[PDB]
Amino acid sequence: SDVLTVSTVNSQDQVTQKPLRDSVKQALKNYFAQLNGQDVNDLYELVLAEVEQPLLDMVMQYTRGNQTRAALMMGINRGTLRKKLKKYGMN
Amino acid sequence: MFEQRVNSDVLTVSTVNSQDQVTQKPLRDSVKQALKNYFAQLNGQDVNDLYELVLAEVEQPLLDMVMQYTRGNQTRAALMMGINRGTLRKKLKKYGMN
DNA sequence: AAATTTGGAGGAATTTTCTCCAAATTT
DNA sequence: AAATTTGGAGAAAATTCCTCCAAATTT
Repeated sequence: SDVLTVSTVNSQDQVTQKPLRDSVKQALKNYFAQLNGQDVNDLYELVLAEVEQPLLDMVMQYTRGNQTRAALMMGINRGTLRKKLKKYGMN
Repeated sequence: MFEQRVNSDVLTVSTVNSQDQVTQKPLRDSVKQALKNYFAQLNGQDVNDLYELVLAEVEQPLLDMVMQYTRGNQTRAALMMGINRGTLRKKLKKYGMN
């Protein structure tokens, strides 16, 4: 039922999927824990960049550099894709 | 006195390595592996919503945590996320968290 | 009581999508 | 040679942000 999962291992060396949202959640819990009442300012751009970069990279790999197919897959505009690629210096 | 913390080591996840040691790896890698498994479990089908898929998959925990952190306070949450309060309410509604 | 938050307007600012085109590139 | 892709326009559609305001809630 969960299309986006990652692989985990337990103490008995058994491997098991878990939703990406669990990773995101753990990472954030850790983030909020490490800072002690320090102020957060741009958390959305932070995470969004942290997630957009490997996405673009993997979809660009899957379509062997074909931006149009990448854009079709992702469900965004070819221009938007171009913009995002520019943003993270992947061109 | 202050060691450089790279952007990729700001949001990290505990992992286990070939010497059974617990180490923090970037969230990037989690996203990368999830996507790699998604592609691998595709076997030639057409996709048209991958961005929305990932974005939902990532927005939901973010809103969950930021709402827990601010104790339900949408204004603080909006202020630390760096988005408008109306946008935040929109998103919260979208995922039934309002 | 005073300060802050909320829910929601109307409208401006920004972003994304759409429809082109011609040059470049792949097939 | 034919088909596809790329880069980039200008305009439409859509989303986000801004600026309020009275009621509701918290301090």
